[PDB]
Amino acid sequence: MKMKLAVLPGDGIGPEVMDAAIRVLKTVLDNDGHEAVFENALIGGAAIDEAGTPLPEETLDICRRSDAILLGAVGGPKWDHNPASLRPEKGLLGLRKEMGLFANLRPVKAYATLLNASPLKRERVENVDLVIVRELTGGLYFGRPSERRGPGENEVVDTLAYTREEIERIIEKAFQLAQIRRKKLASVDKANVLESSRMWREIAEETAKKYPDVELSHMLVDSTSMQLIANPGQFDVIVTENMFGDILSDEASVITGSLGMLPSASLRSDRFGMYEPVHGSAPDIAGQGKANPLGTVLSAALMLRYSFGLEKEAAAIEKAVDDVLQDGYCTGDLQVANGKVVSTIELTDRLIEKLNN
Amino acid sequence: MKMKLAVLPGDGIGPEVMDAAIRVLKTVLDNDGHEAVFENALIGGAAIDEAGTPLPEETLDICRRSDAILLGAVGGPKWDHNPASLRPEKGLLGLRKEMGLFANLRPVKAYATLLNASPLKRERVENVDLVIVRELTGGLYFGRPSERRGPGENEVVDTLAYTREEIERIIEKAFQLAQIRRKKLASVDKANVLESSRMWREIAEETAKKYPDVELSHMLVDSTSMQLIANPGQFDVIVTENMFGDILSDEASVITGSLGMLPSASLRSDRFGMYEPVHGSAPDIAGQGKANPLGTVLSAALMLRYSFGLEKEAAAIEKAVDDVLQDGYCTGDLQVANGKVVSTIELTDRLIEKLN
Repeated sequence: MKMKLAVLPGDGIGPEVMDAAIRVLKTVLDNDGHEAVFENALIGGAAIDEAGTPLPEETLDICRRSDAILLGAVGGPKWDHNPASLRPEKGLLGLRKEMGLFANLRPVKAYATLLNASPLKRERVENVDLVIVRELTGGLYFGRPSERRGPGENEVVDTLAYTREEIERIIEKAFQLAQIRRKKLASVDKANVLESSRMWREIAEETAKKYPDVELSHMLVDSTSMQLIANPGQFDVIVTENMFGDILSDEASVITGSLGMLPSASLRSDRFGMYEPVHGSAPDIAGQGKANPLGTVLSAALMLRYSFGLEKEAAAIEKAVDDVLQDGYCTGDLQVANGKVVSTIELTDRLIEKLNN
Repeated sequence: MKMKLAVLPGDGIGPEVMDAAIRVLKTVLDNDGHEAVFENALIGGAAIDEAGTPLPEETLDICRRSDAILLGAVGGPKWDHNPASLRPEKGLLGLRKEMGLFANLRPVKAYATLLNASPLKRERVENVDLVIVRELTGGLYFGRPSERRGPGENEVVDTLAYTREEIERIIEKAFQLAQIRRKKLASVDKANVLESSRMWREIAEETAKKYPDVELSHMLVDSTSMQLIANPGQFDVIVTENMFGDILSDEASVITGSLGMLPSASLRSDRFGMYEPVHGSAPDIAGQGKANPLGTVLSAALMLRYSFGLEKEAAAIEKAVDDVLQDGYCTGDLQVANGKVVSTIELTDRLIEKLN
């Protein structure tokens, strides 16, 4: 019913696409009597310019108080001469850690008027409607030791380190997700070699008993690789570790041709999450009105669903987006069927129109 | 010239496909006085029966005295239910370990007749012609600690370990291969996070100096992932560590729609090498004259190219293969343009028939 959304526009096209999203968001909620509050906070270069830090204290306070957090994008050449800790990106990663977000969702859906842009033949990419869940916290990435020895640096090592809990929490959220979707989950691992994988597969099996309605299937990372190309239509929800997830996520991006309008979510154990578009800030297109708001809008859609259970409301936005693209409208970047180019503002106005239909 | 070759047909359709390779090989070699000395041996399940072990010491001696080793495939229902030590696969692993083969070279190229079947839109997959060189010896696959640490074993770890030499050799090999190809090497890693990758790139950069005529590029595994889909034609020779190469290899397998006629090869620091088709044993198919010999036949050509340097000879084989596929011929597994299914012996006959 009531919801306090933390809004963090950011840099570049960030604000543009955010306004577009908020508009769509507002209408949808209005149509069902929902009351929402939007507190705007700074992050990235903006925050740096106004508070010296890419992630000011006020912003954290707002986020902690909020039911969820909507983000645009951060980045720009103005801050590229600063040390890593004093750059846009840092504020983003910081915010993610402070909120304790471990799950990262990267949905990938096939849009009919976009199949011509798909690197694959229509027959395959057609029907693709999956979501990849990635472990953000642990993995081969943060695992120590990572060093050289020898002497003379003759030997080097990296460590894949996971705690039973880190694996439990993610596989749990994965199940809960597949449960509100087509109830099909694919635990991808390398259980044939990695011990961490063996632990993962065990826990997958265990958690399964708790969600008997969800079909658990086990796949080895390398097979999934081929399958994302020759049969991505089979996947509903895919759960996987950090390193493997990173890879698969990127692979799945290109398959539909919808890259550029891809949303994402970084969830945790409860109904809180940070939703933002995959695309960057693209400071070059700043102000010119070519900023593509579709990604951010679809993000707001994910928010409503995953953080508020507002399915009906979420589907509205998803349909609008689909229909408008079905009509051939885009801001210029997407290669929609029969090119009908409009501006950031218009494409938005269109989405709203379709909503009050 | 003369060339002693170990022939390990293996089991299943192994001996069927291995035949074709031998026939074709002879047809080609007898073009300019080439003494092809073949010496058959046992391995995998076959060996298990007539020797008790998946890898008979006799086979090793055979191998150790051969210029290169051709192989069919190993595996079967019969031996799959016995202990791990008496499983046919270990014979292969062992032999590879005994010969010290570290680099796994697995080529992927487009074949016009199969273009309709590719998962990628014609324009993308067309013209593809790359080779992925994967490191086999080290990495996260062979590295301890790899256990569940307490309390209550509620912690687990795996180790990615590499030695300066394991890396140096794989990269030098890669460079050398690029030099005989289009002179373009793509070193793939995760050098922004993995210290092993950081070291890998360093070494890759240093080796580049010794091969100034080869264009080196560094790509992150993940980018390389989407590139194999979006623009696979940009690659020539890709090189990377175990884990990464295992994945990428599999990814690139389907892109051209030729998985089933794809050959592989395991090499080491010298001209010696082991060549085998990527396909399994396929027991249920055994004897029915429907096994695809192309995969093994291509492996034979790779052998002539990488072990003996007989480029013109390898070229002829690959041409012959294309032409047969050009005429819409296969055994049923492939989906050629105007498809015509014939038997294994038949295709082979055509291959030879085209081979002259």
